[PDB]
Amino acid sequence: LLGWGLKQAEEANKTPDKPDKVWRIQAGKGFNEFPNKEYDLYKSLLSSKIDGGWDWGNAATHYWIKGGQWNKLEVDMKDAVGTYKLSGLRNFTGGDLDVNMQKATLRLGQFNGNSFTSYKDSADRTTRVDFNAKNILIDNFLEINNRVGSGAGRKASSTVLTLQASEGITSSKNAEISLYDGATLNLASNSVKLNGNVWMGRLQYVGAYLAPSYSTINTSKVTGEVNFNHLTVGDHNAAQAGIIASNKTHIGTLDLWQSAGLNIIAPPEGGYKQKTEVQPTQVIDGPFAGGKDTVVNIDRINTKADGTIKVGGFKASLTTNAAHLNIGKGGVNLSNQASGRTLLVENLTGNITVDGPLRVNNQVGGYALAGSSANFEFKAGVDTKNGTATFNNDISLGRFVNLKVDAHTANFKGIDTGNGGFNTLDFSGVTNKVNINKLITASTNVAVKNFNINELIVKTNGVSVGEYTHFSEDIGSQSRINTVRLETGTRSIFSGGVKFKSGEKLVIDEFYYSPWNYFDARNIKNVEITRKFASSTPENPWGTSKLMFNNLTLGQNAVMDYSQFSNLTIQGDFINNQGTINYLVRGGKVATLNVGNAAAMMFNNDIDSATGFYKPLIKINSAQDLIKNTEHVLLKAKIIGYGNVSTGTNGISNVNLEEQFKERLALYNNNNRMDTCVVRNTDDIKACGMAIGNQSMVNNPDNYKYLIGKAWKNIGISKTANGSKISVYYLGNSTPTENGGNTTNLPTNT
Repeated sequence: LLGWGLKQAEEANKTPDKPDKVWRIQAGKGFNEFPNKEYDLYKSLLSSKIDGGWDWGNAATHYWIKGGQWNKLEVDMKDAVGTYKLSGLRNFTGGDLDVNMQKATLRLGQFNGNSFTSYKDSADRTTRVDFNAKNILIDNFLEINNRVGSGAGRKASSTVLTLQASEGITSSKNAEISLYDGATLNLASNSVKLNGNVWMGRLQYVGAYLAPSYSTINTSKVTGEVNFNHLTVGDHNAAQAGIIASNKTHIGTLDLWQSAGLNIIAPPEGGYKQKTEVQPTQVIDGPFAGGKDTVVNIDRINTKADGTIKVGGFKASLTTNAAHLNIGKGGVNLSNQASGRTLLVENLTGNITVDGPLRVNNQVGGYALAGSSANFEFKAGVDTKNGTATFNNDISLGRFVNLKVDAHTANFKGIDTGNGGFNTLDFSGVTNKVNINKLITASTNVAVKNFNINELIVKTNGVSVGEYTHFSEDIGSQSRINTVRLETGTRSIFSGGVKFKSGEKLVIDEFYYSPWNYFDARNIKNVEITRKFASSTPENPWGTSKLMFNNLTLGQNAVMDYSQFSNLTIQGDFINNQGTINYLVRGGKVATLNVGNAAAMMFNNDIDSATGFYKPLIKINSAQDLIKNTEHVLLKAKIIGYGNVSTGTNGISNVNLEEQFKERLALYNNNNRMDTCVVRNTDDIKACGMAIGNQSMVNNPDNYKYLIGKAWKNIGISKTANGSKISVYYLGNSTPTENGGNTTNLPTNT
């Protein structure tokens, strides 16, 4: 119940023991003159002062030093040369070796393993087994603080094993190091490279599923290259392992258990370092911050998961204070039983950089059942609050999976929740930015306070109801979406859709319509559109599209393609800047634009080189089937406040603003304008006569000289520009007179 940080800081600063009968052995002649001999260390040297035996009560074998388990043994070689091996010292209870072997290769396994254990006396002693070899070469299994026989008899207290090579501590492929509830392991070589299954935390007794089971591997002294290969924490219990690393730790596959933790600790910035009886000072450390150049390179994180069904999950977790935490191309697996398993890749004072696909039950899609909420969870820079959580690989989420990221800046490359649904894609802990690249949703519960998702596909979700993309908190004022693209829904019913809850502005740049999917824009008051705004099928749409807004404001050059197939509902002040709304008829009818409150429209002298005239402010294409002598409602309004960037038009003047509004509108037919016809040469007279349907100018283009440097309105088309209505009165496609009227000049603002 203490947790690992208390237990390690309590086991770190201890006096070794008080041993009586400190035996001493010095290797004399014979050893220091054969550099290749391949000795044996127990039988030729150590067996003088270590006796075997049997423990009455659960034995296989038994070992101690001499006269009980409270007797220190030194071995002082310091010049012996060869290769030594232990090869079978099993269930050593003993206490306080230190085999001192400079220039002597060791080998802790040959055809048989080793073990180093203590016994729970009334003194609760450790064993402090040390080695000081040149190479070590584990080469078969070694278990630290094991069970001696089977359960009964005397119990096992903590222990410490120290390995202190000066050239490397390697391991064979089948050499399973496995250290248990009290066990630690100090390494002090350079270039530790354990190629075998290191196993921190393991069932010490056969049924004790509720043991605490701490463990520690302290590779702090390693001046070289720490390199594990297959770390495996926890076995059917809630183990809390820990590694005190040395600011570069490449490990291979990591296999957490359901409820097993891990505390990889980087070094600090500058590196490490009757009668009243006063105990010595117990220095104890809280969670500090690693140095600048601390890296922890895990390359795969699996999770082994079977067993019970608890009221929650079990929350596998790992915790790091390094300045970086890279996760390699293997990605993240998560095995999921009936309840919802949970992973916490937490980083206290650093970053997180995942470079692999998030799997669950070892595939990329990875469905789950209803209660089984497979919950990924990432924490980048909790205690310094300036840590990014970059995902450089395209993640994909299936069904009942819930990513959440609580970082400073959560970059992404693409999130695809469109397959499964029911995804609580939380980001509420993110301080400012969430830079998603491409989001695909079906029924999601996105919670972002500030983002720029610069591409957004919104899928539908079949035929079910009550499921929709749902932004569940305040969008704020700095948000942005550079592309929304809805896709076509299902037949005759709104299954999918998007709705918001709060926020005030959302600078959308591009959009597409879709039949039977709704972009509900609840409670946001400045839904901005900056460029092109059309349908996903721009040639021939169909169906219904509830674009249930509450306000919008449209900037420069943003073409709209308003149709009868998208009831674009506005409850606020539709503010139109220099943006050309286009129309289409679909049977001669004109869909009105229902402004709720006010339609302020502000423009300028948008003179171009394409025409020489003002840019076409409102376009109505294909008005051939437009019903003549009939009011066509173009937009319902309440306040039309027109203006320019100055008081008067064409520079500065005192011209009223409502009359030139009929000049900039357009009625587009025969790939030309039936409203007016601004002419600068003789060739456009052909297309102009084809637009007005008159051959009287076609065969004789230069016969008419009222149109060079001039313009003319076709009379018989009337447009209202009063304070509350803009309408269409198509009543005549008249032939323009020569010198009678209905003619204007060029704008000429160049």
